[PDB]
Amino acid sequence: SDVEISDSFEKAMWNHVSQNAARLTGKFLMTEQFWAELLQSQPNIPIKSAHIVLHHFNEMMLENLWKQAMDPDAKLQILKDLSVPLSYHQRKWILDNDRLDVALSLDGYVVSWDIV
Amino acid sequence: SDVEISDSFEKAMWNHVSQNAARLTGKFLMTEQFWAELLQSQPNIPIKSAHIVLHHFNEMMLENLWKQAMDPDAKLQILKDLSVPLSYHQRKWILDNDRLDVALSLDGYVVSWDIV
Ligand SMILES: [Co+2]
Ligand SMILES: [Co+2]
Repeated sequence: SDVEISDSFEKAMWNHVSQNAARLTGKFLMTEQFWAELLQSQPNIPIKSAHIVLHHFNEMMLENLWKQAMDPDAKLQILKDLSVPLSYHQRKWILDNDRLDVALSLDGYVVSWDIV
Repeated sequence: SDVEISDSFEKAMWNHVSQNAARLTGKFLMTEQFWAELLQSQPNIPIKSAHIVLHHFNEMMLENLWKQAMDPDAKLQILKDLSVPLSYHQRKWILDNDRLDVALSLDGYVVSWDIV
């Protein structure tokens, strides 16, 4: 997989996730069409492939979902749906920043969360 | 593929083929390295995939190689190496513009060419 995504396009992808946090389930976030919506948004892009953008998100950006400045309820619900584990460091980061105590399963999967 | 190549990038791909015609065999044109060399030339491209570019050239641009403003010898040598058949119309176009009479086999494959 020889794919090179620019940092500006990564930022655009994170903004595309954040603005649609209210309507993003886990399954929809991983569909090519959700990213094709981002590709359709900006013309003057020489190469547009929703398949490639989705692969880049799944391979290089999903791990960084916790650190993202978006709605914390939507973020954690996505982390639960896709079964993305939170480490101790990421869990305490979420507590100290998004002000949420996350109840995790044994494997580290997001099970629930409480406020402050 | 869900790939959308801008017309400017297609023109850039043809220019990349034409200006490298002196170093273009049949195999090298169909290598991901050649299109990766194209992609490395222009930064500020948000999405770079040599695999995607090679697929697009092979599926949407190799059919139109005959009419390209390109070195005639290298053009015909590529058409021969890749066993790309020439129709009668394209044959006469090559005759009338590149001034080359092309000897083709029964299947339409380029066998040789001579001056007019
Ligand atoms: Co794939
Ligand atoms: Co392939």
